[PDB]
Amino acid sequence: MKYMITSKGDEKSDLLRLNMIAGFGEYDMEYDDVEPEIVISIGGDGTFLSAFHQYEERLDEIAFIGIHTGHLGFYADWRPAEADKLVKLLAKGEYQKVSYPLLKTTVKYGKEATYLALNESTVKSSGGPFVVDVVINDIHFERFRGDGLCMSTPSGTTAYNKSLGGALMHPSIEAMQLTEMASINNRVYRTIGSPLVFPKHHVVSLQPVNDKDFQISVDHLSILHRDVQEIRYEVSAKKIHFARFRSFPFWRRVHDSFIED
Amino acid sequence: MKYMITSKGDEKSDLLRLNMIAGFGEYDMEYDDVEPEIVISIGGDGTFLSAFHQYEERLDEIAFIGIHTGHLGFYADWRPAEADKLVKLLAKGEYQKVSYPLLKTTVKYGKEATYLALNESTVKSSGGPFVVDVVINDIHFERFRGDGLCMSTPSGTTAYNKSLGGALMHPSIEAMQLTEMASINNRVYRTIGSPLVFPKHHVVSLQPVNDKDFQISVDHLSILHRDVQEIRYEVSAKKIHFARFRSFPFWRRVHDSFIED
Amino acid sequence: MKYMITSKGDEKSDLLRLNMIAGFGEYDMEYDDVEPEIVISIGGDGTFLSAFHQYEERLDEIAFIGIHTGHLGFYADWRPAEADKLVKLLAKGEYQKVSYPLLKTTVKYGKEATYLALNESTVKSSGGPFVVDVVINDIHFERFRGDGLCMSTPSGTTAYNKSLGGALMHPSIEAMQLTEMASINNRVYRTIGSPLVFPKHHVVSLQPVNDKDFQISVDHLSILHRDVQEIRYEVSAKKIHFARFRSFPFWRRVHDSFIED
Amino acid sequence: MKYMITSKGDEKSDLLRLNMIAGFGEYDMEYDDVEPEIVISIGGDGTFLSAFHQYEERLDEIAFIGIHTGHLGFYADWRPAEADKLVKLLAKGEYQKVSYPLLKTTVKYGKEATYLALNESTVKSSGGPFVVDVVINDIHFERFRGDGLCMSTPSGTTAYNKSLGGALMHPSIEAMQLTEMASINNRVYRTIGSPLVFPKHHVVSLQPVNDKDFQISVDHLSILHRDVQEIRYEVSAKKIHFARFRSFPFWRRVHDSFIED
Ligand SMILES: Nc1ncnc2c1ncn2[C@@H]1O[C@H](CN2CC#Cc3nc4c(N)ncnc4n3[C@@H]3O[C@H](CNC(=O)NCCCNC(=O)C2)[C@@H](O)[C@H]3O)[C@@H](O)[C@H]1O
Ligand SMILES: Nc1ncnc2c1ncn2[C@@H]1O[C@H](CN2CC#Cc3nc4c(N)ncnc4n3[C@@H]3O[C@H](CNC(=O)NCCCNC(=O)C2)[C@@H](O)[C@H]3O)[C@@H](O)[C@H]1O
Ligand SMILES: Nc1ncnc2c1ncn2[C@@H]1O[C@H](CN2CC#Cc3nc4c(N)ncnc4n3[C@@H]3O[C@H](CNC(=O)NCCCNC(=O)C2)[C@@H](O)[C@H]3O)[C@@H](O)[C@H]1O
Ligand SMILES: Nc1ncnc2c1ncn2[C@@H]1O[C@H](CN2CC#Cc3nc4c(N)ncnc4n3[C@@H]3O[C@H](CNC(=O)NCCCNC(=O)C2)[C@@H](O)[C@H]3O)[C@@H](O)[C@H]1O
Repeated sequence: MKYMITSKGDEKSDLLRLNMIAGFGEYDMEYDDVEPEIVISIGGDGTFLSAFHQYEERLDEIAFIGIHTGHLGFYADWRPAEADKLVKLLAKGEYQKVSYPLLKTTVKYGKEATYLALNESTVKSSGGPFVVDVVINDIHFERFRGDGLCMSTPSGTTAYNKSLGGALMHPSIEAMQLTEMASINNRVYRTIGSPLVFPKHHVVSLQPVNDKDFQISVDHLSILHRDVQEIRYEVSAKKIHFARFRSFPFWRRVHDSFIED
Repeated sequence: MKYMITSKGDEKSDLLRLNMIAGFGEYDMEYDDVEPEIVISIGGDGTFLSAFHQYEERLDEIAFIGIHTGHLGFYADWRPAEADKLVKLLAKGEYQKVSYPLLKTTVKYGKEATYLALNESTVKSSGGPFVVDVVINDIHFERFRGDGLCMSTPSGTTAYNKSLGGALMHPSIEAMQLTEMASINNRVYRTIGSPLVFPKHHVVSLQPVNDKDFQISVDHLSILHRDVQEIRYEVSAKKIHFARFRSFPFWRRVHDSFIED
Repeated sequence: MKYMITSKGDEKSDLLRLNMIAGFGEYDMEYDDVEPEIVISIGGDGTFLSAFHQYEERLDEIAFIGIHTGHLGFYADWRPAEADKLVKLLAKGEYQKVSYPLLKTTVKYGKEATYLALNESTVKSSGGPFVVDVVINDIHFERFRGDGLCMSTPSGTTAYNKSLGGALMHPSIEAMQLTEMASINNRVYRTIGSPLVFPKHHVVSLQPVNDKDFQISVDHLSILHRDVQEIRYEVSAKKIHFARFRSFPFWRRVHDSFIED
Repeated sequence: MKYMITSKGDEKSDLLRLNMIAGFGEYDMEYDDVEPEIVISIGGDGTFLSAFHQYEERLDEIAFIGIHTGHLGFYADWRPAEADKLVKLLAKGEYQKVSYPLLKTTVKYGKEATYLALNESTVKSSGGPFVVDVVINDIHFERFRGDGLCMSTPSGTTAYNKSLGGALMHPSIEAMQLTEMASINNRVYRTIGSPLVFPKHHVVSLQPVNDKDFQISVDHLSILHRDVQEIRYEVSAKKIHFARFRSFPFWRRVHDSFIED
C-alpha cells in the first residue's frame, strides 16, 4: 500500500513517525504523500483534522488511522506504544473499513464555495450583531439573533456541539445537528432553543437579515466571507473511511473520553 | 373502510365525532372499533396517545388521524372546521401513509413485560434514591444517580425530551434519545450529562444498583414495577402509520408549535 | 461546653464518635444531647442535615461541626484523622462562628405548617399533573407546568439546585434561589426558564390551579400535604452557625468538591 | 434642575426629545449636557447604555430615566405617550431615587485601565484559543478553556447572562455573576459549568495561560487589549441611580419582558 504519516511536529510525534516509516520499510509499503491509500495521523484530534483536510479530495480512496501521543483523541484508536503492532497489522491488510458521515457547507455570494467538515461548521458575525433567517427545506423556520450557530456531524457531536448542549449521536446515523450559541429570547425575539437533528437530504439555509459579512469556521479553519447571500448545510454524500483493527465501539470511546479511562 | 373515532369527551369533541359519523354514513364507511383500518382521534395529544394505545396490537393495519379541538396538538393535522373536508377525503381514499418510529421497553423481573411508546418511556425510583447502571450494547457506560431517565422516540423529542434539554429529531430518523433528569455530578459521581441518540439495533439496559422498585411511565401511563432485574430500551420494529392528506412538514409543525402560528 | 455527637452509624463513624467522647472526657466538656451548645456530625452531608433538623429549635444556641468519614461532604470541615486536633481546639474554645442563611417554607391549608431548610425545599405533585401559579410579592409572575420547583438556600446551591442548572451562590448573600424541574414551554405554556434569585423579605407564593395535593420535601424529608391553599417561601430570619477553626473558604470548598482535590 | 435628553436618533425619538424640551421650557428646567442632574434616554436599552457611559464620571450626581420608543426596554419605565406626564412629574420633583449595583473591571498590562459596566463585561480571545486561569480571592479555582466568560451585574442578569444560562437576580442584591460561554469539559479539561454569584468585596481575577491578547467588551463596547497580565472583576462601589415615579417592580418588569405584556 501507498501510505503517508503526518505528525503534530513535537519531538515525540516526529520520532514515532520516523520509527513507523522504518518499520514500514520492512514490508510492501511505499511512502507516498501525493496518492496515499492509508493516511496515519500522529498527534491529537487537531492533527487528525488537518490530515483529513490535506486529503479531502481523495476521501473515497483513503483509510485514515489516528495515533494520540498526548491524552486520548477522539479520532485516535492507538497509543504510541502500539505503533509496531499497527505497522504489522496494516501491512498484512488485516483490517475492516468503517465510514462516518460528513457535513457539506455551501456559501453563495454575488458565486459559490463548498467545504467539507469532519467535526462542524459554525457561523458568526464579522463584528456587528449576528442575525440570520433559518430556512429548512425552503420553509422559514426562525429568525436567529445571538452569537452564532454550529452545525455538527455525528462524530463532531462530542466536540463543540457537546459544549453547546447538543446531543451525542452515534456515527452510523446519517444526520447533522444544529446548535445555538447564546440566542436572545424575550417577548420580541424567539428561537427554538433546542438542538435540531436533520436527516440526509434536508437542507438548512441561513439567510442574512442586515449585515452580509460572516466568519465561517469549518473544523476550526475560520474564514471571513463578504457579501454572503446564503449559507447552505446538508449531509455530504462523501464519507471519511477509517481503518479498524479491533472493536473500539463509539460508546466506549465516549465513555473513555468523558466518564473515566 | 372500517373506521372508529375516539373523543376527548367534552361537549365539543363528542359533537364533532357525532357529526363526522353522520358524514361517514353517506359513504362506504363502516363504524367498527374492534378492527378499524382508520382511527380518528378528536381531542388533544393525550387523546391521540390513548387512541394509539387502544390499538397498539394492530398498528400495521391502522392509519391514525388527529383532530385538535383545543390549541394545536403535535399529533394533530386538522382543526375542527376542516372535519367535513377530512370525511370526504378519507372516504375517497385520497391519502398517503407516513410512518414514525416507536420505542420498545422491556422490563424483566425474577419474567418479562414489553411496552410500546409513541412519545417516551421514563424511569424513576419508587421513593428512595434512583441509582442505575447504564449498559449500552453490553458495555457498562455510566452509573446514573439523579431523579430519573427519559427515552424518547423521534416524534416524542418535542415533548418531555424537549423539556429535559434533548435535541429535536426529524421522525424519518430511526432512533431513540436518552435524556437525564437532574443527575448528581461531583468528584465522586459522574454522568455524561448530554442527551444520547441511539440508532436502530442498539440496546440500552438499565440495571439496579440497590433498590429494585421503579416507577416506569410509557406515554404517561405510570406503573410501579417491583423486583426489577433490567429495563431494556430499543427502537421497535413496529411503526405507527399516519393518514396524510396534504403536506404539513415536521419542521413546520415544530415552527407552528414553538415559534409562532 | 455541653456538646453532642451524631453518627451515620456505620462501624467507622460509631468508633470515631466513641473515641472523641473519650477525648472530650479529658476536658471541661459535658455530653448533653438535650441542650448542647456544640453539635458534631460524623458521617456525610445527609448525617449533617439530620443533625441540623434534630436541633432546629435551638439554632441560635448551637454551633455545628461536620466530620466526613467518606469522601468530602460539603458541610464537613474535618477528615477523621483530624478528630483529635478538633477535640483539643473545641475544648480550648479556639474558634470563630460563621453563619449561613436558611429558607423558611410555610404551607397553608383550610391552618399552617412551617419548615426550615438548610439545603432546599421542593414541591411536586402527588401523582397528577403539577400546575401552580407563581406569585412574587403578591404579583402574579407565571403559571408553572412541569415536574416541580426547587427553592434553595445559598449553601444549598451546590446540591439539588446545581443539578437543575442553578447558579452557585456564596453563603454570605442573604437570598434564596428558585429553579425549575422540566417545565413545559410551547406557544400555549410559558415559564421564565432561568433560575431566579430573591433577596431577604421577598415572598414567593405557589398557588394551586387544579389539584391541591403536593409532595413537599425539605432537605429530602418528603411529606404529602393535602388541601393546600398556598406554599410560601422566604429567607428565614434564623441562621445556622458553624464552628470554624481555620480558613476553608466557600470557593475552595466548591473547587475541592467539583473540580479536583 | 439641569437635565439633558439623548435620543436614539430616528425621527420618532428626535421629535419626542424636541417636544419634551419644549415642555421643560415651561418650568424651572435648564437644558445642560455638561453637568445634568437628570439624564433622559429616549430609545432602547442600547440608547440607555450609551447615556450611562456618556455620564459615567458623574453617576453620584445624576438620576437616569428611560423612555422606550420601540418595544419594552428593560431600563425603560415610560412609553412615549406618557412623556408629558413625565415632564410634569420630573419638574415638580415628584420622585424617589432607586440604585442598582455596577461592575468594575480592571485590566492590567506591563499599567491599568478600569471600566464600569451596567450590564456586563465579557472576555474572549483575540482569535486564537481562549484559556485563562480563574482566581477567586487569590485562590486558583479553575482553568477555563472555551469561547469566553461573562461577568454580569444584577440588572444585567436579564441580558447576555440570561442567554448563557445564568440566574436572574434582583437588583437590591449587591453581587456579580460569572457565566461560561461553551467551555470544554472532558477527562482532561474541567470547569465548574454552573454560573457563579459573588458578593461585594470578592475579587475574581483572570490570568492568561498562553495568549495574552483579549477582546474585552463592557456593555457591548468591545476593545482589543494586548499584553494583558490580569483582568479583575469586583462589584463597584459606584451605583447608578434611577428616578422612579411609580412602582414598577423588578419582577413585574421581568414578567412583562419575558412572559407576557
Ligand atoms: N468552545 C469550544 N468547546 C468545545 N470544543 C470546541 C470549542 N471551540 C472549538 N472546538 C472544537 O475544536 C476543534 C479543533 N481543534 C482540535 C480538536 C478537536 C476535537 N474533536 C473531537 C470530537 N469529534 N469528539 C470529542 N472530542 C473532540 N476534540 C477535543 O477537543 C480538544 C481540543 N479543542 C479545542 O481546544 N477547541 C477550542 C479552540 C481551539 N481549537 C483548535 O485549535 C483546533 C481536545 O481534547 C480534542 O481531543 C473544533 O473542530 C471544535 O469542535
Ligand atoms: N415535565 C414535562 N415537560 C414536558 N412534557 C411532559 C412532562 N411530563 C410529561 N410530559 C409529556 O406529556 C405527555 C402525556 N400527556 C398528553 C400529551 C402530550 C404531547 N406530546 C407531544 C409531542 N410528541 N410533541 C410536542 N408536544 C407534545 N405534547 C404536548 O404536551 C402538552 C401536554 N402534556 C403535559 O402537560 N405533561 C405533564 C404531565 C401531564 N400529562 C398528561 O396527563 C398526558 C400539550 O401541549 C401537548 O400538546 C407525555 O408523554 C410526556 O411527553
Ligand atoms: N436529583 C438530585 N441531584 C442532586 N442533588 C439532589 C438530588 N435529589 C436530592 N438531592 C440532594 O440530596 C440532599 C439529601 N441527601 C444527603 C445530601 C446532600 C448534599 N448537600 C450538599 C451541598 N449543600 N453542597 C454540595 N453537595 C451537597 N450534597 C451531596 O449530595 C450527595 C448526596 N445526595 C443525593 O444522593 N441525592 C439524591 C437522592 C438521595 N438523597 C438523600 O437520601 C439525602 C453527596 O455527595 C452529598 O455530599 C437533598 O437536600 C438535595 O439537595
Ligand atoms: N448573544 C447575546 N444574547 C443576549 N444578549 C446579548 C448577547 N450579546 C450581547 N447582548 C446584550 O446586548 C447589550 C448591548 N446592546 C443593547 C442592549 C440591551 C439589553 N439590556 C437588557 C437588560 N439589562 N435586561 C433585559 N434585556 C436587556 N436588553 C435587550 O437586548 C436586546 C438588544 N441586544 C442585542 O441584540 N445583543 C446582541 C448583539 C447586539 N447588541 C448591541 O448592539 C448593543 C433588546 O431587546 C434589549 O432590550 C449587551 O450589554 C449584552 O447584554
